[PDB]
This record gives sequence, structure tokens and C-alpha cells, in this order.
Amino acid sequence: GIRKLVVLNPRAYHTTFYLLIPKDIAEALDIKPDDTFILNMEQKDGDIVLSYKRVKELKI
Amino acid sequence: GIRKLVVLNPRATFYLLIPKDIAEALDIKPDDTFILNMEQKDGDIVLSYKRVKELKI
Repeated sequence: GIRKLVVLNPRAYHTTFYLLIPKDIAEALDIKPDDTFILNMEQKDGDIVLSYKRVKELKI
Repeated sequence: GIRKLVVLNPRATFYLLIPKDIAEALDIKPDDTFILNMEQKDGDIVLSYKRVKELKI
């Protein structure tokens, strides 16, 4: 009856934005800098969602 | 039958970029709040960052 959820803010650096990939999580799915993701804009109950899907075929 | 698409790589701590165009389109602001939901699909992971309202930080 309980779960941890991580909250975030975009990381700014015009202005470029990024989204952190939690330490512990990156280790679980063994995220490698060469991992390839395609991003899709989606929505749920009026809340925008940015889904980053990992597709191995796209690695180079 | 042609198409140009953007592919993203984790940029090292790793971060994922929010393409200028999408960021603008969705009016991303540095104080927006997102929760990170994970899902499995086509045999692989998905990092869904939902921009929520009823939360802060």
C-alpha cells in the first residue's frame, strides 16, 4: 500500500531544458549514454506527458 | 515515404533533453513539476514525465 514517487523540475541552461534520470533508476534499467530514445507527446487528464521510449534498434 | 525524426541519448548523472520545439509547444517553464512514471512496452522501458498540478518542488 505504498510506493515512492520522484518529483522533478526541468534543468535549464536560448534556454535548453533537460529532465533528470534518477541515479537508482538509471542503475536498474542500466541506462547507458548511448541508449537511444524517441520522445512522444502524450496527455492524461489534462496533464501533458513526455514519454521517452527506449528503442535498441536505434543505437549506433 | 520519407520522414525525419529526432532521437535522444542520455547526457551525463544522466539527463534527457526536451527538444526546443516541444518545450516551446508545451510552454515548458523551469518551475514546472513533473513526476516520473515508468512503463514497459514493445519489450522495453518508458520514462513518462507527467507535468502535474496538485504538487510542488
